[PDB]
Amino acid sequence: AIRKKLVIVGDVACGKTCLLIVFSKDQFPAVYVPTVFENYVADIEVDGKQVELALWDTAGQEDYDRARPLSYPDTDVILMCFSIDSPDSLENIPEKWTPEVKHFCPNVPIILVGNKKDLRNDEHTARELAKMKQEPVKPAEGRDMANRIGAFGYMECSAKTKDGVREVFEMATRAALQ
Ligand SMILES: Nc1nc2c(ncn2[C@@H]2O[C@H](COP(=O)(O)OP(=O)(O)O)[C@@H](O)[C@H]2O)c(=O)[nH]1
Repeated sequence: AIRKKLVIVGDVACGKTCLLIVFSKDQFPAVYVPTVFENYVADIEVDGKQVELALWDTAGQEDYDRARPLSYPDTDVILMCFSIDSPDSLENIPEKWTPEVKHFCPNVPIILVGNKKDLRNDEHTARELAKMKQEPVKPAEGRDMANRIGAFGYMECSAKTKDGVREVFEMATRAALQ
């Protein structure tokens, strides 16, 4: 049995938990999905191989700088997230999450994930961000940040529409494998 530890990080409310929830619910046979993910085993199949993905969610620990890192030992792949409706969450990628992850998880592959891609085209999130003189993150910006931080790859998804969720985990699994 091949088991890979996956830790997901990113700012508060950037969609980390909902991303795990949508993925866990896509499993078959259908299982009951809890609200917390700490060493939560998800069985996935990518390229014909059965893989056990142990999920670790740092949601609720974004401000526990000394406690949060205890979850990093022996991580096989990192899902570093930001929200497309929040350029502030993207700016924290190089300023907070990358230095931390690279320190505690050296040479561990990182998948830069842009959550809430369904909000990019939302008129309400466009107005709220305009008040702060901001606008949704463009695909190009995400791809550039991925290159800058040396991520294995960049993926966009939406936990709400489920678009791109499957692909995020397939890429994370391949990275953990290779
Ligand atoms: N529109 C939209 N809202 C989302 C999406 N994913 C999460 N959210 C919402 O964002 C809020 C916080 O994200 P959540 O995943 O619950 O927690 P986090 O662990 O702090 O990222 C909640 O109100 C969610 O319903 C998404 O793909 N699209």
